[PDB]
Amino acid sequence: TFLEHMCRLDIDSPPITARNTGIICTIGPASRSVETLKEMIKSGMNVARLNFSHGTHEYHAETIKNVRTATESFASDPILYRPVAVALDTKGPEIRTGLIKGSGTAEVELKKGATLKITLDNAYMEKCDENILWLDYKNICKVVEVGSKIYVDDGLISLQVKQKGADFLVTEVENGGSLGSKKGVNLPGAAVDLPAVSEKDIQDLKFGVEQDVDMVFASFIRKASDVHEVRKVLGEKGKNIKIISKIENHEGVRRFDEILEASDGIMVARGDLGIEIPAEKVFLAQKMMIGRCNRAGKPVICATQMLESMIKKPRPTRAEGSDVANAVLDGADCIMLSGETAKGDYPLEAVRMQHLIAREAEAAIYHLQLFEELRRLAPITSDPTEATAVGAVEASFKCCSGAIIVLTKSGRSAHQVARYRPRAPIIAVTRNPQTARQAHLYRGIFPVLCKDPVQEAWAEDVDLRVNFAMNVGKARGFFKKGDVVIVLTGWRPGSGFTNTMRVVPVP
Amino acid sequence: TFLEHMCRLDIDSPPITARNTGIICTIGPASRSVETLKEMIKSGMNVARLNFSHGTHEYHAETIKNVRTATESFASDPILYRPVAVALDTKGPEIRTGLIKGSGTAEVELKKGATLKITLDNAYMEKCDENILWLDYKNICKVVEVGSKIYVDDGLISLQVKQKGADFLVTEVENGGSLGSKKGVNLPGAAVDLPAVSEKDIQDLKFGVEQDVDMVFASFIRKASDVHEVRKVLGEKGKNIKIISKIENHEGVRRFDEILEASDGIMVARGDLGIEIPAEKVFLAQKMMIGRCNRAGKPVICATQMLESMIKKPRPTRAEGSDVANAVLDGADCIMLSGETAKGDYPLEAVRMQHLIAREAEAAIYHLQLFEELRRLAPITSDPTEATAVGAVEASFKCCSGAIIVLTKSGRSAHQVARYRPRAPIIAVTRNPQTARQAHLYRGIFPVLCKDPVQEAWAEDVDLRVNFAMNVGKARGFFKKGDVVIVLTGWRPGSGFTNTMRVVPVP
Amino acid sequence: TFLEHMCRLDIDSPPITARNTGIICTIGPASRSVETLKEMIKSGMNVARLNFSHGTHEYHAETIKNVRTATESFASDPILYRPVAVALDTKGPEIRTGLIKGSGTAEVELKKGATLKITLDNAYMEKCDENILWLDYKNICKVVEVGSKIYVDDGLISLQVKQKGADFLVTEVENGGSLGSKKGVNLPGAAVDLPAVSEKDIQDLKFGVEQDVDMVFASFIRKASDVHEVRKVLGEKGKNIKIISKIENHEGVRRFDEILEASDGIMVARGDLGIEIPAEKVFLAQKMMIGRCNRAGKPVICATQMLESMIKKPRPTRAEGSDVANAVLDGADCIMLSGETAKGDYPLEAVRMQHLIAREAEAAIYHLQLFEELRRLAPITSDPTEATAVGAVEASFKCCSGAIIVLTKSGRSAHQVARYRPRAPIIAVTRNPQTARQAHLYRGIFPVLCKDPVQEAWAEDVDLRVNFAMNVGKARGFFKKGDVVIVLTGWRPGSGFTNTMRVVPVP
Amino acid sequence: TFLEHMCRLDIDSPPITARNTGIICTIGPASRSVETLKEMIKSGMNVARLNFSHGTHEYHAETIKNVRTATESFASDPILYRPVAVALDTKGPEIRTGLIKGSGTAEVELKKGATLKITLDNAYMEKCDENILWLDYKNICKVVEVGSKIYVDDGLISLQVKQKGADFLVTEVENGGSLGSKKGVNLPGAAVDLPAVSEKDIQDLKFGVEQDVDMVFASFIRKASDVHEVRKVLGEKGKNIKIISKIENHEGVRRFDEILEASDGIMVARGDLGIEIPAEKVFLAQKMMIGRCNRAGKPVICATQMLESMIKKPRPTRAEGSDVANAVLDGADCIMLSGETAKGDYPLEAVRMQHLIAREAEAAIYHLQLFEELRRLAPITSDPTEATAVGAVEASFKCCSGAIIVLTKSGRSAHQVARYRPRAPIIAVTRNPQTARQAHLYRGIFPVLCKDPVQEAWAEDVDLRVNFAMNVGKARGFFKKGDVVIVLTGWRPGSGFTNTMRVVPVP
Repeated sequence: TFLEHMCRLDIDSPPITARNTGIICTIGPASRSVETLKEMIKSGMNVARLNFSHGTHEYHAETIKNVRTATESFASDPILYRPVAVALDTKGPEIRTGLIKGSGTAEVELKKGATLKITLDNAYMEKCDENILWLDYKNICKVVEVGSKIYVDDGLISLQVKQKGADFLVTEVENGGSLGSKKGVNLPGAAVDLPAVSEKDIQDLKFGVEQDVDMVFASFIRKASDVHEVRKVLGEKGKNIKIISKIENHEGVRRFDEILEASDGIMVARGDLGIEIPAEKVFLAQKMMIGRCNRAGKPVICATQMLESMIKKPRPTRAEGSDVANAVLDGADCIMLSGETAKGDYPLEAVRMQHLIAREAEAAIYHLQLFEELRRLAPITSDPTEATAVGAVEASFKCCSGAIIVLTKSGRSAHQVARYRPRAPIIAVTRNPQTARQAHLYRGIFPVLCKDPVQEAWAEDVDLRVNFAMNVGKARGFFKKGDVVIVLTGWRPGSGFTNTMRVVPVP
Repeated sequence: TFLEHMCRLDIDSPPITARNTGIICTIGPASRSVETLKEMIKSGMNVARLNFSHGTHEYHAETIKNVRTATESFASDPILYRPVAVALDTKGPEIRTGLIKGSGTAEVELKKGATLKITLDNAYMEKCDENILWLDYKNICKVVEVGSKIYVDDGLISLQVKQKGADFLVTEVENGGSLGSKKGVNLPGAAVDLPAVSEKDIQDLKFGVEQDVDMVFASFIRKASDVHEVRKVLGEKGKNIKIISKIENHEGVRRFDEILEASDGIMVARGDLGIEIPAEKVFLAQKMMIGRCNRAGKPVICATQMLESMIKKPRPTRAEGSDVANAVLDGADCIMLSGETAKGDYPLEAVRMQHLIAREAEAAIYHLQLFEELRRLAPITSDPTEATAVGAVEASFKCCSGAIIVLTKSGRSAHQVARYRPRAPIIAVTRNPQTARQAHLYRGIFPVLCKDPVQEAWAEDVDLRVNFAMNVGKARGFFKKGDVVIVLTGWRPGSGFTNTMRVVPVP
Repeated sequence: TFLEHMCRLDIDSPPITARNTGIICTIGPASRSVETLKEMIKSGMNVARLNFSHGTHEYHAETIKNVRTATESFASDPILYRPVAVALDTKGPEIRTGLIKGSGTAEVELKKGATLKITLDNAYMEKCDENILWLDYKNICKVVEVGSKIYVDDGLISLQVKQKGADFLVTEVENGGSLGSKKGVNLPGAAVDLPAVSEKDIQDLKFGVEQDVDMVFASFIRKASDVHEVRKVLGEKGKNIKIISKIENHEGVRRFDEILEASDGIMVARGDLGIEIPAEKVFLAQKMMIGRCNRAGKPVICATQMLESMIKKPRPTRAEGSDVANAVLDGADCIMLSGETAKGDYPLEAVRMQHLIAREAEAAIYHLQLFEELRRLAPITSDPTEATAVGAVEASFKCCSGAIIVLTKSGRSAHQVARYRPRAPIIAVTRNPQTARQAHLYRGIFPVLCKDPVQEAWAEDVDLRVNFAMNVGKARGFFKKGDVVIVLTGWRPGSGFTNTMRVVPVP
Repeated sequence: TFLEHMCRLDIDSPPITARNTGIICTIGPASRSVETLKEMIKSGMNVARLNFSHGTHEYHAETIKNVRTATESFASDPILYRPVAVALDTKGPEIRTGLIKGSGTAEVELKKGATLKITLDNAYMEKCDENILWLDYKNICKVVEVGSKIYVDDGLISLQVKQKGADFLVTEVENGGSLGSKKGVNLPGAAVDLPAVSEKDIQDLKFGVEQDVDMVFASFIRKASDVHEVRKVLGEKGKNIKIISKIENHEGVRRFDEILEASDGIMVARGDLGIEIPAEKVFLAQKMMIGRCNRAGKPVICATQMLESMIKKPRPTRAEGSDVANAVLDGADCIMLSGETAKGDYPLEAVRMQHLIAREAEAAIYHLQLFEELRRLAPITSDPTEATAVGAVEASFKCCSGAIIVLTKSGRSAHQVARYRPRAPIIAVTRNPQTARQAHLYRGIFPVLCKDPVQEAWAEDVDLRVNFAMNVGKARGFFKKGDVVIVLTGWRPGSGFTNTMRVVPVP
């Protein structure tokens, strides 16, 4: 009984299992130094997120350089080295207002009920007033109708369409407040037809490919074709880069299935969604998307103001503490920190609290129960790897194994085991550096980069990689000698196929 | 399947059922006027909470007066009138520091690692320094041990016990920051032996009895005897006043069962708990207590910074939106707003968002599933009312009734039906004004105060009260003519017993 | 866990609940005397079955007379009197062979592989040989095809269609054995188009109406229209007579749903079905039909050689003991004894063993579990009686009531409660003698015929009938003073509606 | 839903899976010829049971010789050859009466209520009368008490203890009937202390060892020590012989757990149990023991008059058809035929019907559901083989494999997979002839004896045995090329350990 499960939760019983959820940290002026980055990695950071909404390429190249400098600082000890991925989060397509009467700093607020006209006439670009407002979205009138709502400046200001002019709109200020220059606009429920990527996104994406980033968090994704566009721009040289689509508006939620199908992962951007749809429905959207991603076996990331308050506070608010725990309880693969680590004054404490909350939340989940539903909703397959994966997870529960060791080149086999959410951690051993880093996208996977040189005979090379995982598992305290672990590898060498599962006692 | 349930959640499908969770609003200078109170009642406020940590009796008497003035403003229409309860939240027992070197405003912050001594020698009362700190808890040394942790000023500052002097303690400043005068102290994990109520609490409680308040939110409850003390002080004249115990520390959580047994309800004070125990474990404590209260059939309240941000913002943060939704999804009977309605600048919007989030969260709960566990965990009874209650809930699901109408004097019968969490709303018809107000403590109960005069014959009086509920249900849109509703009353008059259930079509 | 349930079964723990399954006994020369009938009633017989395949009307009228003489022998004590129904089981439509070479006693067996022709030429009526066989089914050739199978003499002999002549058929004797005169023929899988009733059935049915029988077990039912025909023949004066359709062949099973819809009940005739379809599939057909009848809430009867062996043996075989127990475990409403009570030498022991097996089997069923599925498969209703019925059953489980007392005129309300299979017995109090007798068709219903005179005021008459049930429940040991019982009656008198449930302690 | 499962059963949909339940046939004068034995093997017989209650050693040696002659008749085709086991069923310990007045044929029946004395005085051995009855159980008086019941001649006659003399007993004939000479006696509920084996059993068991039988069905087992005794007698040379304990009386059921623990398997002897305990409780005992055996993973056999009627009838009764189906539905590993194949006139038809009923019953079982309970009740293990076994079963369901191929020497690994009841058949490949034969005791195991010569390299020998199973699976129609199968073998050669599972497509 679930209710009976809740009743049995105990705060006095320390979490036993390791923290399965990945932690993604936005890097900025307050966590940019190799020094701080080293600590953040020790504190649990698995992915470094660079927010391209701001900063120059040279600025970001140096951030990435420092991240790799700090990461390789631990390579002298292969057994403890933790791969650290680099994520590029695009500024993305957006609608900005013009400049209010000359200068930008100048603000012209207006009272509710008042009238306000939205003009596409470029003549009013740098001359916006409490009576006339210029926007850079040229199809604004075609995707909106009389009665539509329009938010200005991150939803701070609200408006409602009364009459649809030709190249303009007349609206009543439902809300109010200080209106500034070049502010972001949102069209709740409207099918915005802006290109999938902006011209700035294009160059940033190209930069990402040359910087060899592991994933891209693509903004404002609202249809499959938007994902394809992002994919096309990354091109042949960026084909292995994971594309995580950020669901930020109503159309994105409505066409979520086709978007998920086309993506490698998903990110619930509660911040923008909170503007785009009724704030009271965001928790529903988040839970729906996490659930579908878990069902599909694709990574899902939760972020957008998790532990915000921790900018100048030692500990998080109660709402934030609850939010991170429930996100992981919902089934999120990774939790992301923004601002709290990019700016703030407590970047380290923020990462540590994130880690603590996650492991507590994970200890409070009924793993066997979560797995039964996954296998239940999962269909009959003819793919031997899928069958091997489910059998390994089951065998793992039966002997309460210290881990499921998975040898993988591309990471696929490890991902297949991860979708079934075993309780035991998944130690994915690979010689591919990129696979090691990208693995953090999947909950429960603990990637380890095997340094040792390949062995002539495939059989010996397999034992070498398996024993490496064994030492890692021992070192990290996942298990010890005498315990039992599950191992997934292949039957023969040059044929490729993870269809072999072995139950082996730890040396 | 739960995962399958998550996958099916839809933000485009409006919530059908009414908002079952009660809304409690802290009243202060920003929501104290009869004018604003009238609006707050229309916006969903079921309970008015007065925070006695501040304000004079005369100040509170006027607040209560205005609340009743606004509430009775709607009595001209019995069909729509909504009872509104008054809750008294005690300042409670606490540990305060002395005055730092003379004046209070004077602050003397200290760096981490630095040494700090805690003295009970009253000679240092108004002379606290970064080297000496006076506290008013005289048994401080007896309930603490070397290694213990001590928080100062709402946990902003941290310390750790090194050596236990006689009437003092030497500690290292684990944290740091500006230290002020007369600040609240917390002893995480320590069995504080302060009296159940302070001398200020005593007079406030007495005041509550003379003001005829409906419930008391008793602070710092950590054992059954503390509840009894509160009960003793309210005395004979305050015997019908509901005592809701606020769990605010580790001992409170450890002895939760005996506290729940002795209380009428429970309040999870996440704010104080966040200080008293590891912040990462608060979500666990909240979920455990809500679950046990649901199992016991006793009211459970969640509060302590729900929609805080809404002090000068139109909409809540994403973490807060998630927090309120998950609290109701956890099974909380009421959600409380503090600051957001007491101070803030958007008291009305805050109440409305609270209501919106709650009904969305309720529409997203599998009612039949929630009920099956309750009846399952519920034991075999010999009490006819309990059996009548379960049968009414079941019959309610079978015909998808528009409501379960319960005639009750003390409210008990309505509470018994509420514990089984039917989907249909419970219309509790009573002639007892206090019962009507106190009913809001229980999720799903919609109290209606019957004005009509008692009828000579009990049979006619029953039909009169049942028909009143029918008109209320129609008026509020719970159901309409031709629908079916469940009615719970008694077999005979002067014998008292709600053991009769009828399934009746709506007139 | 079901497997865990099996593991916990204990033969050393006496059955607590009463025997819910009805017992139907075929009456014949060995159980026809008022003397033996009195004992059989004391031993558990609820229904007396007269097999009209044999015997004259005068012979049956006397049997019925004796049954009523024995039944009324117990009317001097209303509290213990047990209604006893009379069932008329029709000979039904059938295909008979002619007379083999002159006389009937003459048998002409044939060896397998041998050739045999089936002729419709009446010229061979009384001249059947191992080479020519006459049958009275004139459409035999139209409903059969080359390759079809034909059984002769209760399936003892088998044949297979080779060539379809004009008014005859040539077939190979797949089996073999002694062939007699005027033997019953079966056409497995063939859509036999014989009239729904034979001319003998017609007169027998008419006789049943004038004898005021309670139910009719209609033979060879294979389509809805067959049921209607039976209904039409019983006419206006036999409209209250329950029609139980006997599923005896493949078409009957294929069109079971439409037959169930049209019938009042169902009887699985394993004997004939064993011939009509592959013997190895009969257990499947029985379980399917019992399940669908339980789902539909319609009576289902299992018979056809239950405790056969008990013709000259003190105790039943092991296969028979298993068969009766599993039939009740499957959900059968009644179990029928044929031959064992009609002929045999141990009619009394047979009835007693039947009763013993049934109560043991019932004690071994998880009642709450059986009920949950019923309510689950049961749809949302708008019928108040259905809702009242489910709520009464639920309340019954909650207080582990000694019984659910149902006041009913037609018996409908009692039937509605019976479909939900409560653990507590259902005491159906009625003043209608026929309702009392027919109630035995439903498992769990204990009918009691109230003798007392109707009371002027409806309220007093209700209490009179409820108290009668109370005394009956006490007398029969279902419960005692201080226990709790569920009572189902109506709100008002001349309006008719069992929508009122009360939980009352036993006086 | 189970009820919903019953409703969906269809007699028109042919069973897809193969017949998993083993068939055991008693061999006698009517199935003793190599000719008939060849047919019986083709018809499904997996085990030949010799009933040692009758016949000489020379007689049985010839039966066994003929069984092996018929079995080896199919060895010319390794792909289709079916191992056939030989079972020795002991006469067992029993209580016999003396000779009635001189000769044995002489019978002296007595009427009920009459008095009858039981004497241990050997002087009355060959002089038994309706007044005096001699029994060979010398401790009869010590294990019985006043009021005890005593059955004579297979329960045909009943008696009840009135006064306990010194070396005799006085009893009233509760029943009645013809009393013969040297008849079997039963003491229901009495703790009979006869030795575990009789002197005849001892020699028969010795004979079994020299005849190299595969299993022994030990009679009258009622305590663990009885099993040990049987084990001791079989000695070192008979240590691999499987001991199946026959539960035949109340003490046997009461001490079932310790008996199961000590045994290799269990046989529910409904015939004797029907005498020893109330006939109405036998179905309960059978279901309990089958359930516990399934939980323990030990073979359970059901027999004692399954298809008895088929002595001179083409098809079985309806009660018998139901009995065999329900026994398999209960979870029995094997069903046994006695008399129907030993004597009868339709030994072949009996075996075929047995096979048909079993596969129909198996097609009607929810395999996945049956497996979930087994794994649920199954505890956490540290044994890699157990974990490998569960993972193989799970992987089997995931890809709906055509079979689980298990390489085994002793058969243990195959047994471990069998306890989890996969839907796919288990092809146990072994080079040990005895293992192949004994495997039939476990439901779902299809043993195949690999003839091919061992290969130098273990890796090649494994592929050779796996490919043999593949050809067998294809030949028998379990699966075909392109399908997927699960394979269980070991990691390395001379280390022994079935901890390796592979999912492989069929060649």
